[PDB]
Amino acid sequence: SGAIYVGNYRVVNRHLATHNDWANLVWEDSSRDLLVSSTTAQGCDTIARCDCQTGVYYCSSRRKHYPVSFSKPSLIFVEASEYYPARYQSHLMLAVGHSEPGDCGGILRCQHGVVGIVSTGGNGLVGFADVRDLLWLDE
Ligand SMILES: NC(=O)[C@H]1CCCN(C(=O)Nc2cccc3c2SCCC3)C1
Ligand SMILES: [Zn+2]
Repeated sequence: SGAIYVGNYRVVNRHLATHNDWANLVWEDSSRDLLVSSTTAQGCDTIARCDCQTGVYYCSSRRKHYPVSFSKPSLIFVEASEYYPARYQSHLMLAVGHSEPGDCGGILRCQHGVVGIVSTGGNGLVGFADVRDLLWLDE
């Protein structure tokens, strides 16, 4: 679990969105596993606007942060799960690192701010949904 809180927005994994997220929906994209909802409070985070390929992410299944080298946002095949049919997920970045199903929502950050959130994983890999191209989150 986890979310990004920026301005009057809450960014979460679309497959983990609550009834309240859907009732206050701003934007969602099943191909990116992202959903953004509106909030009444201002929130704590800032978004990176950069091309970093190294950063640090929070891994809830180890209660620890780990440094990672990650690929550029791209279209990657993701096997069927209880949440989605087999499909290509877009704007996804892979890295070698530990992750388990409940780790989705963990934040990836570089020196410039929040880069994205944990969205996929398995066998010593961890996939992050990029948020750096969503320029409207800052206004
Ligand atoms: N973005 C998606 O389509 C996700 C939706 C939730 C289920 N999917 C996962 O990749 N879950 C997951 C996360 C982290 C680690 C492991 C897993 S499943 C296998 C064991 C490792 C696909
Ligand atoms: Zn950066």
